[PDB]
Amino acid sequence: NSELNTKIVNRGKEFFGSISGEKPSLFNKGAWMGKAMDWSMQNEQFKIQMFRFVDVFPSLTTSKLLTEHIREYFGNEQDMPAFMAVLNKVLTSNIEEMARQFIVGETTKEAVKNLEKLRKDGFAAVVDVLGEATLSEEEAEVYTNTYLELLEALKKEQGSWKGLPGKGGDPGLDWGHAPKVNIAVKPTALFCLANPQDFEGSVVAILDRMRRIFKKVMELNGFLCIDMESYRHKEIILEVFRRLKLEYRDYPHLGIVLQAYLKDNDKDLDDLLAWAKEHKVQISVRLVKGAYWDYETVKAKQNDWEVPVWTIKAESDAAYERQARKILENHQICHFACASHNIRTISAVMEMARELNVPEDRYEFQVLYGMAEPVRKGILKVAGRIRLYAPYGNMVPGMGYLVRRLLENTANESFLRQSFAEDAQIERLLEDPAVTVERERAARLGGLPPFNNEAMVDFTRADHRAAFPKHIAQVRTQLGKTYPLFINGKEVRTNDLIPTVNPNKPSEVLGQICQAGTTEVGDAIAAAKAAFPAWRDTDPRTRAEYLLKAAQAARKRLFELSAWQVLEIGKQWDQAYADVTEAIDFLEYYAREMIRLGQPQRVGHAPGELNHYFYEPKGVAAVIAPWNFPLAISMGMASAAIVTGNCVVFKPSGITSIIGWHLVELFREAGLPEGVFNFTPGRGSVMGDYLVDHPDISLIAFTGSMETGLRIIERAAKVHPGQANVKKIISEMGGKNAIIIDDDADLDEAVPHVLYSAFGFQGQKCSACSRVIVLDAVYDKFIERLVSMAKATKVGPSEDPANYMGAVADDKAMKSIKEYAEIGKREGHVLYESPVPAGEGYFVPMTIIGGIKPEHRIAQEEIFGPVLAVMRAKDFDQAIEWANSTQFALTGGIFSRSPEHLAKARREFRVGNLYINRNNTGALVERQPFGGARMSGVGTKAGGPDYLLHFMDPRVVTENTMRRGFAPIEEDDDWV
Amino acid sequence: NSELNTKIVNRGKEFFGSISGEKPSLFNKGAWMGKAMDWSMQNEQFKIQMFRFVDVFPSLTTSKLLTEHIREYFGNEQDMPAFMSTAVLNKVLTSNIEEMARQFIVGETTKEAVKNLEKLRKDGFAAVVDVLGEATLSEEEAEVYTNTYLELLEALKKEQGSWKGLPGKGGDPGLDWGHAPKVNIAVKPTALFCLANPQDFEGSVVAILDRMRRIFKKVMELNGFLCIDMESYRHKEIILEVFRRLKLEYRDYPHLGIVLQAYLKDNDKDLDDLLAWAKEHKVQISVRLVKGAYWDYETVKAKQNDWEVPVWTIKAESDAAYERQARKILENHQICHFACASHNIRTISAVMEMARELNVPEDRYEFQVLYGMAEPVRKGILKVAGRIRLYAPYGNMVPGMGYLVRRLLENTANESFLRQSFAEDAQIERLLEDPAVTVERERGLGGLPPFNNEAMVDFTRADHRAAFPKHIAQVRTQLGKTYPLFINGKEVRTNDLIPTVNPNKPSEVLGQICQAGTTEVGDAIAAAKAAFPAWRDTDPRTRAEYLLKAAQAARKRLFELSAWQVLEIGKQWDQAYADVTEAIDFLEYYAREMIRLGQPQRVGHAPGELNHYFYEPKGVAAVIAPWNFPLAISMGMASAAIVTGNCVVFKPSGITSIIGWHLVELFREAGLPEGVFNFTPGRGSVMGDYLVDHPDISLIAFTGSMETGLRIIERAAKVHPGQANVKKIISEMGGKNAIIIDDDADLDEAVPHVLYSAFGFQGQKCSACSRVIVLDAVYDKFIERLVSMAKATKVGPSEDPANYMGAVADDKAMKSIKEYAEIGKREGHVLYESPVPAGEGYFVPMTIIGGIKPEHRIAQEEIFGPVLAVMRAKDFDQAIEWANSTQFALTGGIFSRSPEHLAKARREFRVGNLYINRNNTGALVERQPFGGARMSGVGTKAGGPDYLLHFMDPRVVTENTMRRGFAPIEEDDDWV
Ligand SMILES: Cc1cc2nc3c(=O)[nH]c(=O)nc-3n(C[C@H](O)[C@H](O)[C@H](O)COP(=O)(O)OP(=O)(O)OC[C@H]3O[C@@H](n4cnc5c(N)ncnc54)[C@H](O)[C@@H]3O)c2cc1C
Repeated sequence: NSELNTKIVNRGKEFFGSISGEKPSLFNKGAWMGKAMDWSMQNEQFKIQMFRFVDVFPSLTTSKLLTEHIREYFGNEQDMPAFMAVLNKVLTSNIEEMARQFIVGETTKEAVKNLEKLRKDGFAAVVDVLGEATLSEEEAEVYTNTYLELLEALKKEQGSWKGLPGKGGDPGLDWGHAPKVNIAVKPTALFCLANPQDFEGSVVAILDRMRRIFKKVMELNGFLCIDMESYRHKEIILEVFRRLKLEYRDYPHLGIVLQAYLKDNDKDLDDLLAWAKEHKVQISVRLVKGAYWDYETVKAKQNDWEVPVWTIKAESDAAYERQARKILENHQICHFACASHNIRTISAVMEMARELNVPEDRYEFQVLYGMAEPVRKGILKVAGRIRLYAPYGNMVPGMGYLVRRLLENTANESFLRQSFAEDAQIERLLEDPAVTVERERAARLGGLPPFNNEAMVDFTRADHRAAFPKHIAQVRTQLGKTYPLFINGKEVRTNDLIPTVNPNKPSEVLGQICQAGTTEVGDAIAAAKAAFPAWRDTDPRTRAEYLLKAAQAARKRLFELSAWQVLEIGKQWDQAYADVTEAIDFLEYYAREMIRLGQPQRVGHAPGELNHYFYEPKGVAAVIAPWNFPLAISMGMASAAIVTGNCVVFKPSGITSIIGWHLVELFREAGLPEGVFNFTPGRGSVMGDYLVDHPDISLIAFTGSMETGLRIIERAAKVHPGQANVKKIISEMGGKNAIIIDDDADLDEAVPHVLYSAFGFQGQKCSACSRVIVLDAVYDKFIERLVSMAKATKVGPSEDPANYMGAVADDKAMKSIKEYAEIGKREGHVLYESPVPAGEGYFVPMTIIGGIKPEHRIAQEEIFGPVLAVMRAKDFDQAIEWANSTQFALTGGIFSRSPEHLAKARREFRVGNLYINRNNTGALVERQPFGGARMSGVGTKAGGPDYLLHFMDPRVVTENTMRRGFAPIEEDDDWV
Repeated sequence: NSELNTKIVNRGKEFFGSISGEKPSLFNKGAWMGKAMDWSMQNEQFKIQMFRFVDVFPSLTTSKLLTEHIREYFGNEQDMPAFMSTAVLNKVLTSNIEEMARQFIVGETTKEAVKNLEKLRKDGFAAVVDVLGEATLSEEEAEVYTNTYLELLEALKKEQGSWKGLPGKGGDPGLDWGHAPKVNIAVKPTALFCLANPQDFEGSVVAILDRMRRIFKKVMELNGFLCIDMESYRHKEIILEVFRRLKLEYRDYPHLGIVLQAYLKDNDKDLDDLLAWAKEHKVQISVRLVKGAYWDYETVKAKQNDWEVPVWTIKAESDAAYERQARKILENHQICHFACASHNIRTISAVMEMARELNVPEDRYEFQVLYGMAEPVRKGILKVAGRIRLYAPYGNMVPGMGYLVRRLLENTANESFLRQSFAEDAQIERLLEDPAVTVERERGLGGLPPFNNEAMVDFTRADHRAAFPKHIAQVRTQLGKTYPLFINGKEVRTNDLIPTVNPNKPSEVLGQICQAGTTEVGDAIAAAKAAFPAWRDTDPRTRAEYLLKAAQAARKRLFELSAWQVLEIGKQWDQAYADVTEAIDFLEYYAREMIRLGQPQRVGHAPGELNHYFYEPKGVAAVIAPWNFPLAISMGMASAAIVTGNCVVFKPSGITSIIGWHLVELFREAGLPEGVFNFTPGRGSVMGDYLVDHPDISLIAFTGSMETGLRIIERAAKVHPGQANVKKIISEMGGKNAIIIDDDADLDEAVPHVLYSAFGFQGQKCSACSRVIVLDAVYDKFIERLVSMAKATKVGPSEDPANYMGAVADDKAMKSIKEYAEIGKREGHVLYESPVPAGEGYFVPMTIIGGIKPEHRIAQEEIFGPVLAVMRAKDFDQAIEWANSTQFALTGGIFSRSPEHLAKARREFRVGNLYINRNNTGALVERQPFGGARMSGVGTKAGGPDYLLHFMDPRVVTENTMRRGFAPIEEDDDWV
C-alpha cells in the first residue's frame, strides 16, 4: 500500500538525515583504501587488476614473486596511479590493512578479545570461522575443532558478560531475550565432496559435523546459524537444517539463511514455513539477498541452465521486502534476522514489524563487520538490536569472503556505493523497489535458431537425481539381446558372437554382438558406394535436416541413453549424460555448419565472368570408433561424414557396441536413406586392415591409440587398383597431458580441478591429465592437499553416485594399466594408492606417483588409466620445457595468476587445447573445438568451424557470361 | 559556345518536329520485333534470355534442338509472354527471328544484295556495302571473304554505269551528289587474318595489308571507295598501321577511308596524329567518325586483365568527344574528307551547324546510318542534307551474329539515344543538351588495399612490344654463370654441376647449377629447423610484410624475370609474363590471407570464459617444384609455407633452376631472415627420398607427375624416430583434361579456345586440354575449322613472337611425347601434324589425332605436350560419361548454349576447375582457386581462401576468467 510506503520513505529519510555526512570507511577518499576503491569504481580495467592482485597477494611470499606481480598488475612505478624494496612494503601494508577491515582477528584468542570489546560498544555478534569449500577430511576436522575451541573459550566468558540493554526480561540475556553466544557455520567447509550428485552422502557427512558443533552450542545455550552458499548446495543445506532441527525439535536457537536473490526463494520460504507448522517446531531465518550473484549467473550460462538468481537488482530488493513481510507475518513460529546494509530495505522491515505489531524478541538486525558504519550506528540508535557478522582467520582462507566484500561495496548497483560515492538521489534510493522493477522491465541463420550447447544434467533438481536409478533399472529389463549388423537398411545376423559386459560387474552380461567378417564388411562398403550418388546429390539443407531429426530423437532419450553407458562402459552419471549431450551437440552444430558451407560462393569480382566455389563429398567413409566416448565421438565422426554427403561404414569398439547400436536407432528414427549408414562391428584382426585397405574407401575417420592410428595412416597412403581417390585421414591419437601448477596458483581451485582431470572417468580420456608439473616452491603444500582430497574419494561401481571413479574398460585395460603402475612405482615413489572393492570388477586403484622426470616411461607413454605422475619443476622455464617434453600435444592446463607466465604459456605451451585456471577436460562443441597435432592427431578439430571441410573437396565452376559482346550485370561486379 | 549551341538545339528541334512522332520499326509496338524489344527493355531477365536465344538460334538446325532450346529459354508455351504465343511454335518463332535478322541485312548473297542496293538508290539512298564476317579462323576462310568482295566488285563494276548519279547541288553528273564514287565498300581487317594479334604486330599488319591491297586494287579499278572498319581495341594500332601503309602505296587515290572511334580515350591523340601524318606526307585522308560498337566488350575485357579501360565510361563523354573531333575534322576539310556516322539527332545537328559555320564544301562531308535502323532519322537527313549513305551488310545469320547482337544492344541500351527518343518519351530539351554540359553534371583491411590481380602484359602498347627483345638481349649478357645452393643466408657451392640450356636452341647454355648431395640437404633442413622458432614467433602481419616486399621487388623486374623464362624453358612472351604476374599475385594474396587468419577468433559466447581459436605453423616444409610454371608455382607453394610461419627447403626442377634462383633473389631483396628460405636444387635420384623421408620435415608441398606424387604420399606417411609430426601432404598431380563441344556451341569461340587450351606453351600445362569431346552433329565442321586454324599457326623459338608454340622442355620430354604421338597415331588417325623448324631444338609437331575412344592410352595417360585427342561422342550423355572416364579430375571445359546441358555439366562434370564457354587454362589467383581431387591431387586449391590452412594447425586457448566469484564482462558475452 501507498500508506505503508510513505511511512517507509519518511523513515528512510530520517535515517539519512541522522547520518548526514558520515561516510563508510571504504568510501573515505582521505585514506588509501577509499582512494583505491574510488579509482576502481571509475576505471573498470583498474578494478580488474586491483581485485585480481588482492586475490593473488597472500601467495606472493618471496620478494621476487611480489615485485614481479606488482609490475605485471600495475605496470611501472612511474605509470601507476599516484596513491599507489619500498614499493613492496607500501603495498603489502595497505593491502594487509584492507584485509583486517573485515575480520575481528586472525586467531580464536584474538577474536574473543575483540568480540568482548564490541559488546562494550553495545554490539552483539555472530561469529564465523573463515573458510569454505574444504579439500579434505583432515581440513574439515580442523574447521570443526576450531568452532569447538571457539565455543569452549566463549563458554568460560559468557557468564561474566552483562546482557546487552533492552526493554526488559532476562538481564543475563542480550536485549533481555537473545542467547549471548551466536555462531555461523559454512556447510561446504564440513565435507570436501559436497555434491548434489551424491545428495544423501553429502547431507549425512555435513550433518554429522554440524551435529557435533550443535551439541556444544546447546551446552552453553547458544545460537547456531547455518550459512547458505552457492545454489549447487542449497537443497543439500536445507535438508541438513531440517534433519538437525527435528533431532532437537524443542531447541529454538537454530537458524538458516535464505537468499532472496533466488527465484526459488518465494517457494522455499513458503515450504519451510509450512514444514515448521506441520512438525510443530519453531525456526529462525536470516534473510539475505545473496553473496554469489556474478558466480551463479556465469555458472548457469556455462551449462545452459536456468539462471537461479533474478537478473535485475531491484527484483532482489522487492523479493526481500516480500519475503521479510511473510516471515514477520509468521513471527509466532519464525524468528527473524534482517541482514542488509540497505537503508530502504531496513526501513521497510522496521515499518512492517510495526504494522504487524511484531514483538521485538522476534526480530533483530545484522550487518557485516567493517561495513556500512553509519547505517549500523543508525540501527543501534533507532532499534537497538544490532548483531555484527564477525569472521576470523587468515587471508588465504578468507579470500573468497574478502573479495565478495569489495565486490559488494563497489558494484554499480550497490546501495552503499550509490549512497556514498555518487551524489545521493535520496528519493530514488528510497523508492519502492517494485516500482523500480516495473520501470526497468519496461526499458528491457536459415530459419534455425543459433547453436547452443545442450543443457547439462542438473542434480540440484530432484527429478534429475531420481532419473538415473530409474533409468538404470529400466535398462536392466532389456538386457540379453543379440545385436545384428545393419547393412543397406537391413539387420544382418552372423554366427560369430561376442558378449558385452558391465566392467564394474563382469558377471552381468548386457548382450551379444554379431561380428562382421570381410564378406559382410565388403557388402556394407558396396551398399555405401551404391547409395552415394543419390546422397551426394541430396541438398545440403535436406541432409542437415536428418541430423536435426536424429538430435531430437536423442534428446528425447537422454537419460535412457546415459543409463546404457553407465552399465556398458562404467561412466559415472554426469559423465554418461555429458557423452550424450555432446553427441547431440555434434548433430546440431554440424547441421548448421553444412547449411553454412552448402551454398556456392561467388569468388572474384570481374565482370562478364562468374566463379563459384563450393564443396563436394568424397565417397565411402570408414568410421572406426573408440569405447571411451562411445556416443559422442562416434556420432561426431559419423554425422560429420554423413552431413557432408559421404556414406559411412562404421566399426564401433567391441566393448561399447550397444552404444554403437544407438547410432543405428537414431539414424533409423531420422529416416536416413538405406546404405548411408552401416554398422559393422567386427574383430580388428579379421576385418581391420580389410576396411582400411579397401579401394572403395575414400576417407577414414579414426580415434584411438597412436599405434593403431599410425598404422592406419601408413596403410591408407597406398593407392590400390580401382581406388578413385587419395584416402583422406582424420585421426585423433590421444595424449600425455600436463597441468602446470605455478607457485602463485590458487591451490583451492587447483587441487580439485587436477584431481578431476586425472581421475574423472578413471582417467580414460584422451584429454586426461596424466602429468602434474608443480613448481618447486608450492610442491610440498600442493601435494599434501592433493593426496588429502584423494584419500577422501571412493573407488567403486559407476552406478553408485557416491563413488568418484570405478572399474576401467575391460580386463585387458586393467592388466596393461597395472603393469604401467608397477613400472611407475619403480621409476618414482608412490604418493597415494586407493583401496579398491573386493571381488569382481576391473578395478585399478586411484594412483598418484611422485619423483617423476621427463626421462621416465610414465612421463611419456599414454597409460589411459587412473595413474597420475607428479613432476617437480625447478622454475617456470623448466615447467614449460617439461610440459613440452613428450611426443604428444593434445591438451594441457596451467594454474597461475601471473600475467607474464600465462602469456608465456599461451605462446609456448603448444597443445591443441590449453586451459587456464580450470581442468583440461570437458571440451564443449563450438566453445572448445577439440584436437591436436604432433603424435596426437593430424590437426583436425571436431566441434569447430574447420572440421566439415576435411570430409569434402572444393570445386570451382567458371562461366564466361558474355555472348557476342553482351554480358549480364551482376551485383558485386567491379563495374564502370 | 552558346551561339553555335543555340543553332544546334534549334536545328535539332526542327528535326524532331519534322519527324512527326514516327518511330523506327524496332520501337513500333505494332510489330513483333517492337513488342519483343519493348519487353526486353522492361524486363532484364527476358532481355538476357531473348538476346542469348537469338545468338544460339541459327545453330538450332534440327527439330529437337530447336524445340528443346525454346522451352529452355522461354519456358512452356502457357507461361511465356502473349506476343510470343501462337511444332507450330518452332515455326512462328523461327519466322519472327528470321524477320529480325532481315531487318539489319540487305540479303544473304551478293546477287540479292546488289538488287536491293539498286532499290535503295531509287529511294534516294547511297550505300557502303559490307560482307558479314569478322575474327576469321583460317587462311581458307580469309580467302573466301576476300573473294566475296572481289565477286561483289565485279558485279557492281557491271552495274554502276547504268546507275544515274544521286542528285546534288553541283559537281560531276556521273557521280553521287556530284562527287562521290557510286561503289563504296567497307572491310573488317580481322576477317582477313585469323591470327591477328599485336603480340605479332608486324606479322599481323603484313598479312592483313596483303589481302586489303588485293581488294583495294579492284576498288581502284572501278574508281570506288574503300573504308577500313575499326574493330576491338586489341587491333586498333594494327588497323591504323595497315591504313597508313596502304595509303602510302597509293598516295594519289583519294577514296580510302578509316574508322576512328570517339568512344576511345586514345582518339583525341589518334585523330591528331593521323591529321599531322597526312600533312607531313602531303596526302588526303577520309575519316568515318563513329562512337563505337564494342563498349561493353572493351569494359569487361579490360577489367578482366586489370588493364586501363580504353573507353570513356560516361556516355555523354563519347558524345562530347564526337563533337570535338568532328569539329577538328571539318576544320581540316582541306585534307580530311568526313563521314558522319551516327543516329543521334543532337550529334547530327551539331555536325550540320558546325559545317555551316565553317562553310565546309558539301563534297567534304556526308552522313551515314546503319541499314534497318532509325528510319525517321535517316529520312530526316535525306530531306535536310540530301547526302545519306546506308551501311548495308550481307551474308548469313551465323557470320552476321556479332553484328546483329550489336544492333540489339545498340537499340535497347539505357543510354541509347534512340531508346530515349522513341521508347522512353524523353524530354527533347534534355536530349539536345550540349553533351559537354551533360558531362560536367554527371561527374581493404589492415591498412592494405583489397587484392587485385597484377596487370597483364598489354601488347597494344608499343613500349610493351619493344620491352621484350631488349630484356631478352639483356639476359643474354648474363649467361654462363654458376648458380650455388642458398642455405642459412649463405651461398654453398658443390662440384656436381648440371647445365641448363635453351630448349629452342640447346647449344645456348644459360648457366651451370650446383647440385645438393644428401649432406647439403641435411644442412638446409637443419638451418630451417633452427630458424623456425623465431620465425614461428614472428608477428603474422610482419611475415606478410616480407611477401609484400618480395612482390614489389618482382614487380620492378617484371620484364627481366619474364625474359629469363622465354630462354630457359621456352615460354612465349605472354606466357612468361603471366607466370611472373601469377607469382606476384600469390605474394599479394597470401600476405592478405595471413593477415586475415593471423588474428585469433573468440569462439563461443559463454561468460566467465574466453576461448581463442588460432593457427600455428608446422615446422620445416619441403617444396618440390615443377618446371612448367617455374616462378608462379614455386613462389606460390613456398610463400604460402613461409607466410604461415614455416621454414622452407626448396628443390626447383633442374631445367628451371635459374628461375628457382629468382626466389633467392626476391626473398633476399625482401630481407627474409636466414634459414627461413633455402634453395637446394639436387638430383632426385640422389636426395629425393632423402628430403621426403627426413624426420625433421613436417610438410611436403609437391606439384608434378602422379607417379612421383603418389610415391611421396606413401613414403611421407611413415613416422620415423625423432619425427615430431605426421607429415602433411600438399600434392598437385596433373590431369587428362577434356573440353566438350556441344552441338549448339559457338564454333567461332570454341575453335580458338580449344586450340589455345591444347597448344599454349606446347601443351605443357597440368590444366591443358588433351581431349576434345565433340558432339556427333557438329564434329565434321568443328574439326575442319580446328585443323584449318592449326595449319595457320607456326612452330618455332618462343623468343620470336610470330610463333604460336615452340620446343618442349628438354630432350627426354621430346622423346616421350613423340612416343605418345606414335602410340596415338596407331590408336586413331592423324588429322593434323605441323612442320617443325630444321636443325637444333626440342621440337614436337603440333599434333591432332581423331578416332579416339576412352579405352585408348592417349585418352587416359597424361602426355604433357602438343598432342590433342579428338573424340566423337554420340550424344550429350556419352560426352559427359567420356569426360568423366579418366582417373584424373583437374580441369574441364564445355562450350554449350543449352541451359540444361550446362546445368548437367555443373553437376556431373566433376573436375576441380570447370570452365563454361572459354578455355580451361589460365586460372587466376582468387578468381580461380586451382586444384582437384581423384588422381589429380588431394583437394588443396592454390590461390584460394582455404589454401593457407593446409600449412598450419589450429590451437585453442580456453581461459577461466573468474577469480573469487568475479569475472570481467566482455562485449560478445551472453549476459542478462
Ligand atoms: C550478517 C549477514 C550475513 C549474510 N549471510 C549470507 C549467506 O550466508 N549467504 C549469502 O549468499 N549471502 C549472505 N549475506 C548477503 C551478502 O553477503 C550481502 O551482504 C548482501 O547480499 C548485500 O545486500 P544489501 O541489502 O546489503 O545491499 P544492496 O546494495 O542492497 O544489495 C546488493 C545485492 O543485490 C543482489 N544483486 C546485485 N546485482 C543484482 C542483479 N543484477 N540482479 C538481481 N540481484 C542483484 C545481490 O544479492 C547483492 O548482494 C549476508 C549478509 C549479512 C549482512
